[PDB]
Amino acid sequence: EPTYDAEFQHFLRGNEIVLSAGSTPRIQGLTVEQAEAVVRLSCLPAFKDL
Repeated sequence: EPTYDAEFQHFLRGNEIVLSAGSTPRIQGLTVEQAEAVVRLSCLPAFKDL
């Protein structure tokens, strides 16, 4: 199995990722909190097209 260290680091300290001013776009069917979560977690290469 790979290290999965990037995935686990994101799982633990995901909210601590500093977003750019209003870097969170609006996604249909997703509250603003969910949109922020999607924006933060899209930094992972696996979730680029999320």
